[PDB]
Amino acid sequence: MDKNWFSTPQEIREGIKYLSAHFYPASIMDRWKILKKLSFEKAKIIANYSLQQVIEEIEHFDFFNEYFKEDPLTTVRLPPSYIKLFDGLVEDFQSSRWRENIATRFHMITEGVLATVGLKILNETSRKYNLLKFNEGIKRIIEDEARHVSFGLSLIEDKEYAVKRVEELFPLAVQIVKEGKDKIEPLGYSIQELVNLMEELKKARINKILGS
Ligand SMILES: [Fe+3]
Repeated sequence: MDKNWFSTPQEIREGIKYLSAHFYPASIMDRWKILKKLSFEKAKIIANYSLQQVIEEIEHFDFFNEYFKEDPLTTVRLPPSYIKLFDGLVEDFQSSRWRENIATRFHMITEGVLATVGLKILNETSRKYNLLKFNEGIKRIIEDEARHVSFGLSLIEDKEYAVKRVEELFPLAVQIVKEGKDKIEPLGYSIQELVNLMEELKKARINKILGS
């Protein structure tokens, strides 16, 4: 953990922890214990970059768990729409069209819209407050996530179904960010500007799906 963490203002620490808990939802992650088995199972089936992705996701969890040893994320309540998103992912893993369902809910919406916004805020904020190890860790996750999203594009075959999925799930994504208003605004961000960015990201991911 960075040695200047506690000299960071409290509202800034609270906001960073709130956003970090979206990547590492320590207060409620036992709810979705089953995702470990399901993700391993599916990755062993596809057996390409999917196995590297699952390892990378574990590495991301480990980064947050190690960083926040001394200021744990168990204090953070996740919003209701976030809980819905991940309940849905468990269903998707168990579904018939699991490859396309996961690729849209997780790679496109979760990694390619929500995480993109959360990581932007974490990067910018940790830079501003000179949290150097944290910032480098977020830059590493950003790099990884770019490959995660590219991989997800490769899992999509039915372009029309995937676009419609993105469109259907986007409003849930928006609700997650709006639900975080009180924790995010103290970091100096406009919720409207963040939702505007989300709309542009949605369009970009859809464009890439249609261009494959
Ligand atoms: Fe990822």
